[PDB]
Order: sequence, then structure tokens, then C-alpha cells
Amino acid sequence: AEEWYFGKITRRESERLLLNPENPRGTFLVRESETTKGAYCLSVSDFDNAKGLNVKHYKIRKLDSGGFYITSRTQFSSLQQLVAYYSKHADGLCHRLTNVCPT
Repeated sequence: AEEWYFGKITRRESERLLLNPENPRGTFLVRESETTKGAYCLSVSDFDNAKGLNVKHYKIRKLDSGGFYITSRTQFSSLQQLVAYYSKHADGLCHRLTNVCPT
């Protein structure tokens, strides 16, 4: 874990941090999911000029066998490996992860 793990914040609170107009696109945080409890969520901010500033939530799921994934094709031993990969490149996501969300 580390700076980008926000724990048990709500989706409305994650969206209020991430939607701060200063945040570049790809600003992100990992948090617990409120609905599939047992899963996490990579919340990342995106921009397109039809909808403007908006957030995408990707459920991250944990294996019994330890690992974490957004796609069951692409699995990681930890949340830190996961975040690392998606910061090198987008591989299916809206945008590559760039900043850790502030505050």
C-alpha cells in the first residue's frame, strides 16, 4: 500500500477529491468498494469535452490465492504492482495513472 491508498472513503467523497479542477487526468486513488465488500476500487479522473471532468471507478478484485486484478487476464501480486503497471501505460483503462490524489 502507500500514498495512493485512501482506505474506506465513500464513492461520493472519492469523486469530490478527484473532481478537483486542478487534478490532471489520470489522477487516482485506491479505496475500498462500498458495494462489493471484499473488493477495492481504482478511482481515476478523466476528461472529454462532451462530458467535461468526470471519474471512472474500476473494481479491483483480490484472489483467494493473494493476487489482485481489474482484468482476470492481468493479475498482480499486490496493489502496488498494479498501480505501477497502470502508471507505465493505460492497457484498457481511460488513461494511464498519473498523480496520486491530494488531501
